[PDB]
Amino acid sequence: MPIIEQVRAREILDSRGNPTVEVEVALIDGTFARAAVPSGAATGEHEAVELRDGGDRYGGKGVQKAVQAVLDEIGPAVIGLNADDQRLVDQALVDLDGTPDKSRLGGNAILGVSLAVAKAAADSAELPLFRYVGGPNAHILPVPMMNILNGGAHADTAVDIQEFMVAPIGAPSFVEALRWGAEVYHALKSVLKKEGLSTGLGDEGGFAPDVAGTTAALDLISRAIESAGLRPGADVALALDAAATEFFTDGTGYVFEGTTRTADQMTEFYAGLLGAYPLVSIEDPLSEDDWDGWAALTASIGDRVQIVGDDIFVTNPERLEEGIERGVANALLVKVNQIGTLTETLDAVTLAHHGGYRTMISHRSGETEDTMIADLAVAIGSGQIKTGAPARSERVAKYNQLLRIEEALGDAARYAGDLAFPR
Amino acid sequence: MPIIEQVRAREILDSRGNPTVEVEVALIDGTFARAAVPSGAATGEHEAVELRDGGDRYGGKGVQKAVQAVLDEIGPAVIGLNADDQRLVDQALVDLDGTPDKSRLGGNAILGVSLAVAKAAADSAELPLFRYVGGPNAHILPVPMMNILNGGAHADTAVDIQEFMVAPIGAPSFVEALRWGAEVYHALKSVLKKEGLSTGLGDEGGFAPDVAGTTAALDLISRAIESAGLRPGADVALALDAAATEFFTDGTGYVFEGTTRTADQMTEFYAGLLGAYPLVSIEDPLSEDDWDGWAALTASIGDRVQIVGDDIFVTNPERLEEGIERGVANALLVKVNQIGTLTETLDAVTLAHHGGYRTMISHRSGETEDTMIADLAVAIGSGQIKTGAPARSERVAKYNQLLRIEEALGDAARYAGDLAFPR
Amino acid sequence: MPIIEQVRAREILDSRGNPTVEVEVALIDGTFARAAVPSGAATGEHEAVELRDGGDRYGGKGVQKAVQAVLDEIGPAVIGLNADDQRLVDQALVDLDGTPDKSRLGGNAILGVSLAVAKAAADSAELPLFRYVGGPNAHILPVPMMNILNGGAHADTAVDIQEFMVAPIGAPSFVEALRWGAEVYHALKSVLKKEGLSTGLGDEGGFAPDVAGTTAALDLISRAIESAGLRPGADVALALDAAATEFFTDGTGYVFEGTTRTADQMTEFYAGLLGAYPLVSIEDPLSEDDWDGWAALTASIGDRVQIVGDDIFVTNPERLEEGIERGVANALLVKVNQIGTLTETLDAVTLAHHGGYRTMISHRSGETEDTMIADLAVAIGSGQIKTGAPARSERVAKYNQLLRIEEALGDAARYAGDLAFPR
Amino acid sequence: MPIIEQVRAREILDSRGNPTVEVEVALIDGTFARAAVPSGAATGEHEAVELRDGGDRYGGKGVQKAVQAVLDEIGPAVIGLNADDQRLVDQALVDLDGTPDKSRLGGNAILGVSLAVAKAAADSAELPLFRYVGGPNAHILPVPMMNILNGGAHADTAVDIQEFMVAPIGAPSFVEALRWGAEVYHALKSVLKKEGLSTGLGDEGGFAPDVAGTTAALDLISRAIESAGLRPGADVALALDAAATEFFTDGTGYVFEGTTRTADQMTEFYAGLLGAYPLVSIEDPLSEDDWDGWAALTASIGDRVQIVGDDIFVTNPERLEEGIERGVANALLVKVNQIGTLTETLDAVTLAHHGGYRTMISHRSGETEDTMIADLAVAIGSGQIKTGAPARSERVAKYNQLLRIEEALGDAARYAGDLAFPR
Ligand SMILES: O=C(O)[C@@H](CO)OP(=O)(O)O
Ligand SMILES: O=C(O)[C@@H](CO)OP(=O)(O)O
Ligand SMILES: O=C(O)[C@@H](CO)OP(=O)(O)O
Ligand SMILES: O=C(O)[C@@H](CO)OP(=O)(O)O
Ligand SMILES: [Mg+2]
Ligand SMILES: [Mg+2]
Ligand SMILES: [Mg+2]
Ligand SMILES: [Mg+2]
Repeated sequence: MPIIEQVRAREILDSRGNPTVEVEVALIDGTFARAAVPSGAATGEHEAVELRDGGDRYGGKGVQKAVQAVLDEIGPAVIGLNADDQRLVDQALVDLDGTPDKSRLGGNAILGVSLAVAKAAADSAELPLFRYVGGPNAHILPVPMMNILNGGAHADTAVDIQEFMVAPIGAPSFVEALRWGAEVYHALKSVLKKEGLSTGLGDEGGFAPDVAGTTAALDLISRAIESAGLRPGADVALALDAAATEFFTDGTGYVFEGTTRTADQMTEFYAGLLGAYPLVSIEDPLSEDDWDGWAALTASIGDRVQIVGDDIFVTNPERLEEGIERGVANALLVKVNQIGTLTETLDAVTLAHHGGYRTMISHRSGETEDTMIADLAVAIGSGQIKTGAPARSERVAKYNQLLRIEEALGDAARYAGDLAFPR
Repeated sequence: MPIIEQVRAREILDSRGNPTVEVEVALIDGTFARAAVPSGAATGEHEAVELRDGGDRYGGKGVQKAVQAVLDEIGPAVIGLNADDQRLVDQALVDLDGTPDKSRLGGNAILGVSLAVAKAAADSAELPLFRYVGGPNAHILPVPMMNILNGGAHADTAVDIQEFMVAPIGAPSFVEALRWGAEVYHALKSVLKKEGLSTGLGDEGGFAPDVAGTTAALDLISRAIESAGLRPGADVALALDAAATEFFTDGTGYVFEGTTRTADQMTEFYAGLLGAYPLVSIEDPLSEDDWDGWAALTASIGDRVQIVGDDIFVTNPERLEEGIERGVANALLVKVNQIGTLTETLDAVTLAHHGGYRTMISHRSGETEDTMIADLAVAIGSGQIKTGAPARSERVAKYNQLLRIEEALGDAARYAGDLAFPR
Repeated sequence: MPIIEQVRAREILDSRGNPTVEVEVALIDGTFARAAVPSGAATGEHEAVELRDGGDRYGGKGVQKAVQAVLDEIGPAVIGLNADDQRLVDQALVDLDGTPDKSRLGGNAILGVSLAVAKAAADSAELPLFRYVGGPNAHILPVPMMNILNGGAHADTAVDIQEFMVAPIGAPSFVEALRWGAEVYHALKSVLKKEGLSTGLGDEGGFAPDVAGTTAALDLISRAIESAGLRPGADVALALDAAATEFFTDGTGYVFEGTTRTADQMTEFYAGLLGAYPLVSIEDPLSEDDWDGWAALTASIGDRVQIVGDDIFVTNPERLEEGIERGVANALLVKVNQIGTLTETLDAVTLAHHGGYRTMISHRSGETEDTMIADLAVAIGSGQIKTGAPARSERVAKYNQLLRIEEALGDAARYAGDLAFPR
Repeated sequence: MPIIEQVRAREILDSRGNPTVEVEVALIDGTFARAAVPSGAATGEHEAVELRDGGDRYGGKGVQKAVQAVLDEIGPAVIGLNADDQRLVDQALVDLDGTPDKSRLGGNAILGVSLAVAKAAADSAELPLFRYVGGPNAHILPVPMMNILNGGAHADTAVDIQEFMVAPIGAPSFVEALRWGAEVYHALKSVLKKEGLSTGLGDEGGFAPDVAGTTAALDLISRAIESAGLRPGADVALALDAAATEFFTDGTGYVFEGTTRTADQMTEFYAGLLGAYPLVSIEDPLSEDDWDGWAALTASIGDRVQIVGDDIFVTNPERLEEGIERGVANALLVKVNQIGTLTETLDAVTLAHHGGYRTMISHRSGETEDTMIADLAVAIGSGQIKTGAPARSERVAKYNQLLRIEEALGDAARYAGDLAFPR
């Protein structure tokens, strides 16, 4: 039987070189699964507490504290439970911690176990992770949202918008879809060389040049698309993570490209681009708690584009429900480590999906070699994934895993294609 | 490995005493699963072709024809395939048949194999059917929609509306929820005795008295609710399957309670009841192809009540998509045998769920001892099921299986309760 | 038994976003191993032929050609052989190709199989890859040579020397050793910020600022070491890959920092630094075929520093033997993909090790999520590894795997420390 | 799993008829391995303490004392440990003893367990001992150094030099190599008969005639080579173990063939022979602690011949390191029982091999039916073995095991041939 028999945990380095939690689970039937926990550069206020060691080591960013929680407290608590009772294991961890924000054991320890338990469950079931999580109907390969020009907090550059990504919605398959993104990325490299701009990479592996403004970046991407013999829009669409939390002052407003601006001021600018450019998606265009601004933007342009809530929802059913009720955004960015457990994440997906909202499975600035979200994207049938550029193997590894799932699925597999966005 | 090794099929009797298809699947690892196929009394035009033998036997309702298709054609075609590649097995069956409406091998043969393969997959995975189909997050026990007064085609009575059902939305758990329905049903029995009306059962095990009109029935149910020491609405809500296809004349209109009436005429009457009674759901209030009428009813009262499409969608993504586009209804009645495969069914659920529509897993007038839909309701997290009265074990068996799933889930389990209907 | 039963191969993306070969091997005992093949940005002339597709796809850098070789030719050839007869499998592949430079099937296909077969062997033996390859005595954790400032071909910058790396020789353990490098890297980030220089990353995840000269870079690294509260030399030493092939003109000489210079000219400059800075290692200081220059440099400063042959030996026993005979260099850079097989690599290690030469296991500019070389470094007991910065998970993943091996080894484990370099 | 479950030990007779330690190890997975411990006639001062019983039995040479140590102390200490964690098991034994020279439990008990554990590890891994110890690259069959004329302490004759051996360096394979030695040995038998000299065997199974001097012996061997239709040098080379410890007086000098002589006196004589005869190797030409003499001999003739350290290094990394530093000898004679553990032995090999020194795996005057060193020679890829004459099955058994390894390896196998000695 798949009965949890051993829970070990160790400290490893994420893609930025910062420590994080890796968890290992053994079942009485000799199953061995391993899950590693990502970390965002700038984390939203309402995220689950990341338990850091503090002090001298790794500039206080150590997670030995979180590792001992797993060995000392969680292991003893879940050992004896059944690995395929995810909700019961997840509820035990949540109850063991006993805090709203998972501040006792840490979301990074809690999730470490949540994910490792899920992988062990699927190995023991002799099912690939996407098939076990999403059932036998898991088959929709997602549109890669590939962040090829990096700004905001993932770059030490003076670019305001955090992510500029390409969406090969026109591709007939994932294998072609991934080729297109790759081929556009390499094109952009040459474009940036031609214009004498920087090709040093940011955190998610996009190029980090000191472009003048938002227009200028999108123009360079469009060039790159065309240079790669693809048509902007129909073949390859555009997307943003504005991340307007990281350039919003509590109460005051948004300090954005010279002029400190209102949500309505901003809302006009975003509408402008929908005109100029082939944008299918805009994420965190306004601040985490600027609830008024989002409703107006959503009311204004929601018919015309996909609006993705990241820091406003922090993958939280509580925050998401308020959103749905107030008609804030049409899509949820899904980040396991924001909420802290797999079941809390899927509850969030389920709420969004039942509320007619789309979902986009997301990585963090600090990723590991873990490919968990690759399977999660297909399992939940989101048809959209944001796991960074076609550069840096903490991003690429997910795309490689998506290739494998597509292979495994054979004729069963369908690429979400342009069906991901009605508008 | 879970590789299909043997496919046998035989003819059995459904709950009406009519033959139907039962399928058995063996995997190379010695897994043995069995699935039986239901049949509706009056089937919608756009349903999958049920392959009947014709001739003298069982008044032409034999399925020996369909049984040989399984032995002779399907067995040889799927043997060697992997049981947990549901979509690949389902696609092979669909391609082998090679017709739009599954008229070659018959939906009843095709589905027989589709479901048996799915059950074998789950046994081999050592997972309960709901866990394998819906993943580890399957936990939402559905609200039983219990049809305790039978009219229309399930009764040889002069009652116009086909189904009158009770919805114990107020119950804290499924185990209590099922008790309430049972206790209300037995109360209604005594009420009908008191009023000297009939307690002979219809097809779905509801009482089939010759009540004057629609009002009169709902009044008797309300009595019964109150007599059982429960509060109508808050504890126990009301629901209908109008089945207005079975009393609509192509082009003319709806011959309903004396007066042949327009969709707008009808629409006024339905709105009337929402006022008089605590209705959470109304199903097939207008005809299968009366596309104009549904839009007006949906526009009119859709804010005020759940509108369920049965014969208008026949569990067909094609028909459902047109509905969503034309804003026809807010919920899909899910019937595996209308569409013909498990994967086609789940595609339909997925379309509805992504379009912000609710889903209600449904039985047929002709049911078997099969409890498949009990698991399917929890797997898809619909939170609503219509599997008939708390009488006749072709209905009860599903409720017994729902009790078992609730047990298995323990603290994980949550009863959909009043969360199934916002309004 | 561990008898090769299935060989599958697919095309994936390396860390630059370029396609490469991934191979999967199944044994009759149901073992499943996967190995992925790296690729260097600028490859030495004498490396094994990388079989590229050419044409439009991935700017001609596709490897579908190589994938079919595996499926069509290699699979049929090795299936039936014993996975733990590495030399026999490797010899079969070499003979099947039948060319000096592996130009028929491609080193990238050949090696794909060589490595996958080795991993399957170790799984079947129930041994970690390092234990199976290096026997029960494999225990020496290597000194991480961490390339934290990137120039040459891994950067679109005007820096002449390709790699600037830090060597935490003073650390008591790998776990501390990796912390030091990480902590120094993050320090350098802050230093570069302070000096207003670029922190956009190069191919191996080092910072790619447009530093004036070689001195200036080494000075910034030393700052960073000191800023991290470690002592340059005793705690953290310095190392270079000059990669003088990529700035040498056939017959003419080396175009290096303004002045086109002789091997003797260069040799004086390198000796200068040994004075100024705490350098333990200098790699490819002169050109691949500049055999005369290396002897003089080796004669001149070989007593004073470790000289590492990369492109001069291309992991080739043939090239290495000439070197040993002519007393060219004191160390071999080991790259599996230069030579094409695991056994050819180990022959090369064995020649070097028996000739009193040290060995440094190396990655490529294009790496995958594969951690194979992490195990290989410990198995061969080199005590030195170059797998890039503590940034980008195609580098970090190896360091994470080295942490795991150190854990597994417990008290058995010894960190090579300052014992890696006598001088 | 390969977890040590039982350690039994018993007293057996070596090839001289003296008791020694035999150890048996059982793993929880029902693996059964047996290792027997050799003993040298005259042991170097710096060897590990051989724990002898003393008293009446076997003239005090009993090892019941050592057997009880295994049963009473070591068994309980290592039971529960993992057999393939050699270094951890070896370190436990070393720590349990807790003395520099293994004088508490005895090297003969300690090693008994060290070797038995290693064999059990390899059985459980389902790998031949050479493959498990040396990894998949173990393939180099060693040159047999066959001691066919015995003097010194292995003979009750008046011959000064201890070993006169033949080296079939010219052979194309081990199977031919062993034939040549055998055929030369039988030839020497006939030569000795012709000259009316003795053919009674010494301890290692070489002929023990009372030859006049060192020249006279080498002349008889050369005759024998030629009589066997092989060419001295190119086909069959010559080698000595001078064993100058057993004819050196502390402080005074070496009493050798009439004249008590200086290290420089001796050094001239050895140089003389290199001229007269085809010698590839000379072992313990000077005394164990005569550190000055070895440096001069090594400086003098080290370019011209292989110098093997036996009693000077006693297979001790400590003693070997001093040697390497002082440039004493170019090769290490490897004897497991001198150092006391397999891991301490391999550390010694590793030091020598990384210092550019060759290694020769050696037996003892007192050998058992054990063939362990046959595998060890191939695992460490020494390409040289000294396991005595082609007579007496305590020698021959090793050659028979080398034949089997060569068979197993097939085309993988390479005979070290004349590649063992550059000079
Ligand atoms: O803004 C976001 O969506 C994420 C990137 O996936 O940012 P961070 O990981 O820094 O929280
Ligand atoms: O109208 C319906 O929903 C069904 C009852 O489940 O009717 P029939 O089975 O007769 O098609
Ligand atoms: O020069 C080197 O050693 C390598 C980096 O490991 O370079 P490339 O991978 O580009 O050949
Ligand atoms: O001198 C030696 O090398 C050995 C023989 O292998 O001698 P003894 O076994 O007597 O120590
Ligand atoms: Mg954001
Ligand atoms: Mg109906
Ligand atoms: Mg180089
Ligand atoms: Mg000796």
